[PDB]
Formats: sequence, C-alpha cells, structure tokens
Amino acid sequence: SFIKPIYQDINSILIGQKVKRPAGEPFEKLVYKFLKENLSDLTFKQYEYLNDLFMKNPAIIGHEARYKLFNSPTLLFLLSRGKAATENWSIENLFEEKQNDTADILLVKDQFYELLDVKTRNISKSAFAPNIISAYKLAQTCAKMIDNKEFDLFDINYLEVDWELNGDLVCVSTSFAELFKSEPSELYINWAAAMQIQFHVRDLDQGFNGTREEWAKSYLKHFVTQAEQRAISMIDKFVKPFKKYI
Amino acid sequence: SFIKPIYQDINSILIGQKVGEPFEKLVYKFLKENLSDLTFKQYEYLNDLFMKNPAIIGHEARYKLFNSPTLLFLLSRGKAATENWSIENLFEEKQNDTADILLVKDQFYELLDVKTRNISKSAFAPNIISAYKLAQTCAKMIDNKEFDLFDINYLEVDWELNGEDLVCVSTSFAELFKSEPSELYINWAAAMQIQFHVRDLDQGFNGTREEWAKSYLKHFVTQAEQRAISMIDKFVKPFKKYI
DNA sequence: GCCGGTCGACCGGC
DNA sequence: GCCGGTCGACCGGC
Ligand SMILES: [Ca+2]
Ligand SMILES: [Ca+2]
Ligand code: NA
Repeated sequence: SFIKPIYQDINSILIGQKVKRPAGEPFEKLVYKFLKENLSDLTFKQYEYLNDLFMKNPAIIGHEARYKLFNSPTLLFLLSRGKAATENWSIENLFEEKQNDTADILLVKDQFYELLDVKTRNISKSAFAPNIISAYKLAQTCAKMIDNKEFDLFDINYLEVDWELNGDLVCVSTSFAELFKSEPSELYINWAAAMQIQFHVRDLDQGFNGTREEWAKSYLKHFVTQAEQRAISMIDKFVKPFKKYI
Repeated sequence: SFIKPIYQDINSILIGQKVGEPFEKLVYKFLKENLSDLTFKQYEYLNDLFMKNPAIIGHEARYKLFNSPTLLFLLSRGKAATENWSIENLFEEKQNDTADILLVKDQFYELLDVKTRNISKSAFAPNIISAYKLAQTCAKMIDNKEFDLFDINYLEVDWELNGEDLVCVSTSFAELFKSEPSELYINWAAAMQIQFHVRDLDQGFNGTREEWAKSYLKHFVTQAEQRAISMIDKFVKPFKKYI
C-alpha cells in the first residue's frame, strides 16, 4: 500500500473537511485531490489511468492492440473498458467516469498497483454495511491470479470516510483496510445485493497470515461454498413460500 | 390509472425542458399543478395519513390506518419510524421507497414510478421493482382478496445532453398489471429486479388481476428455480478446479 | 447481535 | 437479438 505511509495526514486532513449538500460521494473528490497533492505521480482516476496509457501509445489503435498494452490478463480484467469503447477511444474522445468501474483511485508505482475504493458513510443514519466489491468479480479475479500466477501485482484497499449532517456535510472520522489482508472465509457475500461482499471497513479484520496465492485459493473455496448454499436457500425462500398459490 | 386519460397532456409539455437525471421532480409538478388533490410523493402521503389522524399513536395502531395488508406492505415505513412519527418529526424521502409518486382518489391507489433513461448512452433496461417484493405483493393480493385497490404504472422519461443541460427527448407509459407476467425479465443479480424499458413493455394482458397474480407467481417460482441452477453452472462448475 | 433486501440506473459479450 | 453483471450505499425484523 502506497497510502498507509501517510494515512495519518489523510486521516487528520479529511477529518474536519466539509462539502455542500443536496450521498457523501463527493468526499472522494477530496481524497483524490489530497492524494493528488502528496502522491502526484501515483494517483489516477481509473479512467484517467486508461487515458494516459492510451495517449502514451497513439499508434496502438484498435481494441485488441490496446488490450495487449496492459501486460497483465488480470489488471486487464479489472481496469479495462469494453471492446467497442476501447475501439473508439481517442484523444478527442477520452474515457469519462463510469458508475461501474472497479476502483475510485489508482496508486501505482514501479508497476505495482493499489486499487482504492472509497466507501462513504452516513453514521448518523443507520448502519448498513454497503456493497464493497462483487463477489463474482473477486472470484474471476482470483482465478486469473492463479492461472497467470500474478500473485505480487496489486492489492484492493478501502478507505472509509465517516461523516454526518451539520446544517453542509462533514467527515467526523475515517477508517482504512486491506482486502487481501483479511480472512477470505469470513467475508460476507450478499447475493441479492448484486452479489456484493459487504462490510464496514472499520470492522474488517487484518489477521490474515499466508501467501497471496493461498488467499485466492481460500477465497475461491468460500465463494463456491456460499454459492452452493445460496442455490439451495432459494428453494426455501423463493419457491416454497409461493408453491401454494399454484 | 388516473394518468392514462391525461397522458397526451403530460407528454406534450415534458418534451423540451431540462434539468442520473431526476426529471422525476419535473413530472410531479405537472401532476401537482393539474391534479393537486390526488398527487403525493409517497412519504408526503404518509404525513397526510398520519396528520389526519392525530388520535392514533404507536405503530401497531397506526398501521390500521392503511386498512390493507397489501398497501400496508407496499407503503408502510415500519415499526420504529412509524412509532416515532409526529408533526415535529415528519417522514422525508427514503431511497428504499416503492413509489416515486402516488395518485389516490376514491380509495384507489395508483403507484407511479418514473424511469429516467439516458437515451444517448445505452439501451440498458433499469431495475423496475424487485421481483420478490412483487411476489409478496401478489401473495397478499391473493390472500386478502384485494384485486381492485392499486395499480403499478411506469412512465419512462428519455433524455440527452444536447446542450448545457440534459433535455427530455420523449416519454412512454405502461401498466405493470397489463403486461404479460411470464414475459417479465427478472435480473436476479441486480437486486432480484424486474428489468425493462417502459416503451418495450407488453401491454396485451386480458385476464383478471387475480389471474395475473397467479401467473406472475408461477413465473417467479419457475425463474427462482432456474437461477439456483444457473448459480451452480456459473459460480461453481467454473471454479471447483481451483480447490 | 444477526442477517439480507431495495432503490437508482448503467454496457457489453457473442 | 438475447442476456445479465456492477457500482452506489442504504433498514429493519426477531
Ligand atoms: Ca466508492
Ligand atoms: Ca424512479
Ligand atoms: Na422501481
């Protein structure tokens, strides 16, 4: 992680900070801005990242060509836009943001990538652990890590930003965590909720003590297990209760 | 539908005015200017139903005000929020709310939900309403035998950024309970949500509401079964080889 | 404490 | 044409 080193300054900086008001999504703008002010050469929005990468090789055109530019089936898988969209990319037609992009920020250096996703959170309101990342996307991710044996390329990390309403919104606190540093098997997969791993960064454990490859293998086990179970529970929850009306 | 008659009226004005989109607010206005009398935001309606009965208090009691195991289900905000309600502590908008707009007149409820559709970006049908919520609804409907109480209608609002702002391009209007059930797409991963564009929605169903519920339920059961099988093939067969 | 449903609308593979 | 996964968080029942 490139950002733990200065997490305290981030912490201190953000705590206090305020934003306008019509959820606290725009708090991420500040993270990016701050990160942009103390890690300039490592910080990109994910679209911003693709852009630079496609600008650096203006001759490489066409999506299959541009895809080769990643040098990593896995990173290829997490950061890249679609074929047509890769096809039609151009200096006059840059990538813009996209709800469904994996990361909110990339910190990259010496060909190591940190994918930062910023979970905002209204602590005054209830406490509903939010979507973290797709369980299925995380699974395909692991398969690739083994299949290409890319176990020392990137990490997925989270920066919670707590805030509350005050006349203006203001961050009262923040947490930070590392995905690949948590227990694969304790991860809560919410299937209906777009199959999203769900937790509060605050409460995420970091006691994991094995290799990255092991982690992938343990996650894939958890996933498959929960997948089998879910298939079964659907009969109970979704069929059984309604057979009677037929 | 208290909308269908004046659909022409609505449509006409909608096209050409500007403002994720949120013309949802726009339309409300029209319906308020022209129907201020049976036009509520869902939550607004609730303050009204609660303001108009200052005697009844606590939740157990306040739900009787719905006089409907079904509307209750679809409209209620739930024990604690309801218990804690009072004129100095009114409901606000809740992301979770079933409806965007509510037209109720002579004890018939029209549950309206607009769908904004960036018509320039993609043809990605949006979530229309959780299929499982709907199941529960149909079940209640059946049970409590209340087929002539409420409609769930949609009104699409297309748009593009042809200018400094967005801009409505055109609209559409369908009725969930006029569609063929067995035909509705249930995207399980997407919050178990029925997905469609209003413009493409079949409106050719000619049975009883009782029939519609019975058919929709069969469709749900069938589709819940295939999804469970889909999971094995999609999220189990392909990864077993890594363990 | 524990658990999992809902709104919102969004591409892109073949 | 046919399909369906993804980000965003967010509530209440026992
Ligand atoms: Ca985020
Ligand atoms: Ca809506
Ligand atoms: Na809906």
